[PDB]
Amino acid sequence: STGSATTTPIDSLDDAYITPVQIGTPAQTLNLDFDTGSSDLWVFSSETTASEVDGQTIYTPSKSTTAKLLSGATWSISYGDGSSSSGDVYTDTVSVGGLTVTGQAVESAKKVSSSFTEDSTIDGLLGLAFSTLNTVSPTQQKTFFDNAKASLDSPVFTADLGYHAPGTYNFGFIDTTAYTGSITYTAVSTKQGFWEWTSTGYAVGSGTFKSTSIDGIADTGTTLLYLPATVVSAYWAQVSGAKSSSSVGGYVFPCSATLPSFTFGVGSARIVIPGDYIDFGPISTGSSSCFGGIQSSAGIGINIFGDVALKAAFVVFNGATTPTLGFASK
Repeated sequence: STGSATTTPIDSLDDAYITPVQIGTPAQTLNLDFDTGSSDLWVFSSETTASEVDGQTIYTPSKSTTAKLLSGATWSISYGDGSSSSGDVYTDTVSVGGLTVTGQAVESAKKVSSSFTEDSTIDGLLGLAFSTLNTVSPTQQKTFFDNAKASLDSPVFTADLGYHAPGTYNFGFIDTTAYTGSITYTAVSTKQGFWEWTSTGYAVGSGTFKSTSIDGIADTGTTLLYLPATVVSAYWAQVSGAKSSSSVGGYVFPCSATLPSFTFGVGSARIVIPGDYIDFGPISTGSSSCFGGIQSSAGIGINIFGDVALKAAFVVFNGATTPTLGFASK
């Protein structure tokens, strides 16, 4: 089997991407944030504290003839950005782009933090990291991909995120029309539960490539590119007037600037992030200070190849017995 679904930016800055997901019988379609940095499929629901729901579409398990309470199971998750959610668990039928999993754990939120409430466009998350990170207790549950894997034509999914435009998540096949040149595959460590890999270096604009190992994670659920302070300083030094602002929370730059590109290495291959992808617009409405899309990972504890990086590539998440990651230009 295969599946193919369009993923759409939630706003004009590509702050996140949403993908429609069918849950239950008859189908209830919710727009979920596909997150290769976590491993829970959770949704706003009829059980979510009413004051914490503001415009989201909810899953109502009592209206699904295939929903079953997973007795005694609870979940609770906290994300890198400080947001969180928790609740109980149902199993139900879940379909993405024509690919159907029966008995998928659907984690129903009883509580969500303010950032989730305040984002009316995201109805929940669909985790695509390794199932070892799943938070369901006392019986850990499998991701949608893990459940689908054996049925797929090939044990892979691909992320093809757009810049200020829709893109695609495919399951079970590689669309050879969706990228240019070849896909370069690179080793993955699953030791931390992530799609963790090692970039071979970087360049800023038209500058020379610096060969240096950068361990980090391919994370579709993180907006920005978080890299070591040395790398980030080298990038922003090429933008007149750019500075790190403790008050704002990262590097900012004059909105009048033209940003240089940023290249990262994948083995001997190179992925080029155009300068415009690194512009996250005014820090507040009407400001001429703009927020940067490349930020320091110092004190995160891990480097994160988030959407800024991934949307410059066609990315293969290869879930073979020994997983790997593939990157192509597009």
